[PDB]
Amino acid sequence: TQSVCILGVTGSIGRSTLKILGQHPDKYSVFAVSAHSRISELVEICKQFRPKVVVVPEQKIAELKTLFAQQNISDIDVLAGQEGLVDIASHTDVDIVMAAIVGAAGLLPTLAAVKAGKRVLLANKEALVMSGEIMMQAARDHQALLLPVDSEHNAIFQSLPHNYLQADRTGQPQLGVSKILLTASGGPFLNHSLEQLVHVTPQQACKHPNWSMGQKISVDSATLMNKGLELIEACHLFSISEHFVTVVVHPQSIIHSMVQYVDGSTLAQMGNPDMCTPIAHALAWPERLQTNVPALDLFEYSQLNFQAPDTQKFPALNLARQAMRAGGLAPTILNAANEIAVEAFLMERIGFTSIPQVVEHTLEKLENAAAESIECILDKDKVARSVAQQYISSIG
Amino acid sequence: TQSVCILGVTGSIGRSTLKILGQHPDKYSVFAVSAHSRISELVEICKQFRPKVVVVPEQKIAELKTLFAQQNISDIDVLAGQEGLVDIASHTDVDIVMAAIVGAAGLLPTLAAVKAGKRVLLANKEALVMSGEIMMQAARDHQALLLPVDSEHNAIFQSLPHNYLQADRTGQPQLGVSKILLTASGGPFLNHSLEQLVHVTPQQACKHPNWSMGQKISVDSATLMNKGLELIEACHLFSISEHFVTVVVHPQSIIHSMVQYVDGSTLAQMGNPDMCTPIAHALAWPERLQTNVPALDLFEYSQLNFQAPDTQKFPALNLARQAMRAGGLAPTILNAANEIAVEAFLMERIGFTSIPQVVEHTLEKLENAAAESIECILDKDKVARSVAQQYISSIG
Ligand SMILES: NC(=O)C1=CN([C@@H]2O[C@H](COP(=O)(O)OP(=O)(O)OC[C@H]3O[C@@H](n4cnc5c(N)ncnc54)[C@H](OP(=O)(O)O)[C@@H]3O)[C@@H](O)[C@H]2O)C=CC1
Ligand SMILES: NC(=O)C1=CN([C@@H]2O[C@H](COP(=O)(O)OP(=O)(O)OC[C@H]3O[C@@H](n4cnc5c(N)ncnc54)[C@H](OP(=O)(O)O)[C@@H]3O)[C@@H](O)[C@H]2O)C=CC1
Ligand SMILES: CC(=O)N(O)CCCP(=O)(O)O
Ligand SMILES: CC(=O)N(O)CCCP(=O)(O)O
Ligand SMILES: [Mg+2]
Ligand SMILES: [Mg+2]
Repeated sequence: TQSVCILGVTGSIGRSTLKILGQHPDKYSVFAVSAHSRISELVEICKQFRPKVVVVPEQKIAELKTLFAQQNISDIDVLAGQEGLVDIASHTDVDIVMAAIVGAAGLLPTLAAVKAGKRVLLANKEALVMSGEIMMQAARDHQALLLPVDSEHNAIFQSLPHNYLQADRTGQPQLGVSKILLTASGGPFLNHSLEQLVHVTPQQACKHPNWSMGQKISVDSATLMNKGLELIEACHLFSISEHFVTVVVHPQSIIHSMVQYVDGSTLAQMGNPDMCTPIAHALAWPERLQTNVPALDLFEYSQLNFQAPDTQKFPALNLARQAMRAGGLAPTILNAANEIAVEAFLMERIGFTSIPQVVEHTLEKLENAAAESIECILDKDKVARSVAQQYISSIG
Repeated sequence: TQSVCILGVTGSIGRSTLKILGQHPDKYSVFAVSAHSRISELVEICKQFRPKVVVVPEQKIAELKTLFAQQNISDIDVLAGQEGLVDIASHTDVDIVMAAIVGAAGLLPTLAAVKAGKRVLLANKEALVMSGEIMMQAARDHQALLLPVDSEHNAIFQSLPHNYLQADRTGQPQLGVSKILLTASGGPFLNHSLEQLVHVTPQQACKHPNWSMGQKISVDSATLMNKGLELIEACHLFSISEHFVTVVVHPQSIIHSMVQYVDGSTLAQMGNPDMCTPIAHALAWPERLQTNVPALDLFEYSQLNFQAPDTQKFPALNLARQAMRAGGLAPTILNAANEIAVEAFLMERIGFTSIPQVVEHTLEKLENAAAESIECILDKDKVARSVAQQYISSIG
């Protein structure tokens, strides 16, 4: 029986993780948990799973303790902030860490888990997009089991030769691999015209037709910046250069991604769209874990389609590939700019079409440099956020 | 550099094997080869690949030597019959045996290769359908590397957990597997009406829309007895009971077959329809072998469809499942009946619709018994051939 620390338990990924862990209390206990604003959901979670430690930002500690007071919930240690996130992500008594915080805020805890040699289920893709080879080299230097939860990357992991982890990291495919096809749903506005793209509303962006998710990844999916981020993520996780990864639009989102081989083989992972599958896989790897996700029924889902992405209508993809080829702090700049642009759009301060625009501007305005350390990364991230906020405010 | 004995080199599989081996003369040399009627094609093959030994039936030896005389081809040992087939399939100097003979005639050589502990590339599916657990137990008892060449079974092999070979053979899936989906093109007459089914001609049966193959497997594909045989084959190769294998019609024949997992995962192998891919895989496993098969392009092959087989319109499928559940000598009876029924149809002695009919009759007429030995199997095969020939002759 292994202990789990869930970072961002109240979110979409956190809740799918809770489902799986609740089906297997004999294999997994919950030791630590973190939330950022959904405090009463967190209290109910605490009742059901009785963690030893919980974390919230400082400006919520009070509101949480008062709640714990009502339910007469005692015995739960309460820590605050990024510092509590790191402490629980690298805790002596934790065995597995689900990194399900959203965006850059998850970088320090996640990396911490990596440096403590935990089994790290990487859902927070932004952390890897920011830290790249630092996080990967740290996983290797501390024997951290860094397993992908992002559905495409889990699909690729499952479609690679089984010991691909221990292969020569050279940027070049290995062991017969020749290409990776990174599937994409194309977002809810795949077939929208530029006219309606210009006037998309937040509610529309957030309603994904296949996956029920948080707002940030919903928008990124509508915008195809999610797929840009996932291209960067795949390049780091599997240590491959970007021009070996090909994006494929697949509206049904039943095939999750593909690996192609030098003998003409293409291996795939597919299934009903339910993050519980890849969560269970990463959690139990190398063992398979029973879940309640129904078996894929191809008589009901009897058609699958594919097509090339429209990188003129969704320029975020070429921006991400850009950052990747540039390397260094380019993915960090991109990620920070996109974070505050998505934020500004969700707050109806900017139009949908403007989201990539601010990203591009930031990337053209702020200059790149080597990703030498986490300090440098956080620094460049702050500066990119500033540049992007300024550009925004100058367009209304 | 390893030596290869190709059984049935002149056929479709034999020629794809020749393509691959010709691209890699530094890794593979051809030591032995066999043909049954295409003698001058065989002589040209001998020129190009210079085997040490060739085999043909006795009633062709003369015709071959005369040919060798013309070209002044010497140094090639000539053996005759099933006995020469066994001798070359188990030869001290052979390392790999491609079992690409068609039908029951390939049983003794193939099994021989298995008993000599060679790496056996199993294309001749009839041999396994006949001999089942005898052949599998012999592969295990002699450490024969028995690798599937049949495209669906190669796809499944690639989609299983990687050490599935060493798992507990119990008829029950293992290591998280929950189902196998055995894809089927549905044949050229998938959407034909019973009226036109009744008057299908041999030329029509033989023209497969995806794969260029021999006549027997072409007919079996039109008839869906190929898929019956492949259900039996899968059950033996992966040691699973039949009710875990689900047939899926997939007209584009781009997905080759699938394995489903208890976490909701489905793993797949897909690619352009070219037997060179699975041949190369089985030949080089566990290493990947470069081939000239073009990479699968999902922008060109941009649609995939699936549907349930019509086992009322193609009753050969339920007949095969029948034989499998019955066990013992039931697959042998089925296979022999189908062999001479397909033969009679190709010789315009019977109508297409009659093919399964004779099979069924034979299975109802001849009684089952345990598959105790190869002797018993050959015996029951002869008796089934006799029963089927009699039934045929009694319908014109
Ligand atoms: N949801 C999905 O299906 C998929 C998501 N992912 C990745 O998983 C990560 C989270 O996904 P998702 O569940 O959709 O997002 P959510 O918004 O639903 O959840 C985010 C979680 O992080 C916490 N959080 C939010 N902001 C902060 C902050 N400054 N500091 C600390 N914690 C914070 C939230 O707490 P609270 O709820 O209390 O505000 C919440 O627990 C993301 O990186 C996403 O890209 C990957 C592929 C699939
Ligand atoms: N072709 C394909 O794409 C696929 C075929 N397979 C399997 O591979 C096997 C052969 O396939 P295929 O190439 O299509 O069939 P073919 O008819 O094209 O070739 C059969 C081979 O076996 C030889 N042969 C035929 N009859 C006899 C006999 N009594 N005794 C000894 N040898 C004989 C042929 O010699 P000759 O040419 O001189 O007459 C020929 O070399 C079959 O079991 C088939 O089911 C599996 C899946 C794909
Ligand atoms: C399930 C998953 O892994 N996602 O990243 C959700 C978005 C899928 P897409 O970006 O719309 O293809
Ligand atoms: C390529 C292969 O493995 N075959 O058995 C050919 C027939 C394919 P189907 O039986 O028509 O699906
Ligand atoms: Mg994803
Ligand atoms: Mg086949």
